[PDB]
Amino acid sequence: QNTVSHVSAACLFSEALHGIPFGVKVLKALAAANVSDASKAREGCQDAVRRAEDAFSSTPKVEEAVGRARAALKEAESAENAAKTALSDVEQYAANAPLLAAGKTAPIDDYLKSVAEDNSAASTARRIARGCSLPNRGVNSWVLKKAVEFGCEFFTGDICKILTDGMADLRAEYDQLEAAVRRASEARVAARAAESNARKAAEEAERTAA
Repeated sequence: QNTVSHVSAACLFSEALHGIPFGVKVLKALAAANVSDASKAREGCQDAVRRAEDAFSSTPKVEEAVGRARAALKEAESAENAAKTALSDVEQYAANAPLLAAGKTAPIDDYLKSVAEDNSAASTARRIARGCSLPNRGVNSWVLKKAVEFGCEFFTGDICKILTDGMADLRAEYDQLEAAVRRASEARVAARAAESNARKAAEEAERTAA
């Protein structure tokens, strides 16, 4: 089982697994940035509430605007906390997935060396095997799915079974990681949407008081 297609499949899988440590670092940073931005949005809501309160001091006619600002702050506070909870999830899954991936590289890389060093193997098969040392920093759940799919397309069913059964945990953890990252991003968008309403309330209050 050392045709060009077998080796191509194995190489994609190896570079995917070696890429995992790099990918998780990027995701953790995305989620952390999302929290930072969510907190900044909540701070902006706090400012908007202060502004509206001050306008209200001069003008009872902006009472509703203070209310809208306060409600928006409450929403931003909830979104901020949602972002922070999502970051904590990311951190857990980002610690878990690399442990699982690192433990799957040795058998794949042994296979690749076995072709690289096999004088009975076709030229291009050996070339691909020997050059297979570039981690795929773009790895994600989609790449891991394709990796399993290619293995199953080209290797025998017994190997497909071992590959499928054996990758399920990692793929589940990486899925959880991606979902947590999405939750962090959505929370940040929600926080900023609250701040937009808060700011519009403050702006209205100030116009009315003027």
